[PDB]
Amino acid sequence: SDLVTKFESLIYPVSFTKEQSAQAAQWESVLKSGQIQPHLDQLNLVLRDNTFIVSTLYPTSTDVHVFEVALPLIKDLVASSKDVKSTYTTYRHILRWIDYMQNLLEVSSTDKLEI
Repeated sequence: SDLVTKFESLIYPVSFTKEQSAQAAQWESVLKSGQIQPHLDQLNLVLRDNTFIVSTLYPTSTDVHVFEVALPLIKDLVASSKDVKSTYTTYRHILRWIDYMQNLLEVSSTDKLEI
């Protein structure tokens, strides 16, 4: 009970690399500084070639944390978009991952995005 909360407060899969670790820290830093928007293009390029943000076989808390910020942001960019198709084309790989993550996390009708 005490043990468990302590356990789950411990350290990331054991095959996690130094690079995966640094990239998780880096995204957490962009989240903390509120710079996800100027990092969207990069997020999109990462997801082009990687199923999940830090190249895992399952989503990590890094996926979840970035998603919380990126979902309403992308929803907003579509809303404000001068041409929606151009917007969809510009963030294809984020949209793919948004579709995955919002289903995984059983997201609300009304906060969910189209697709």
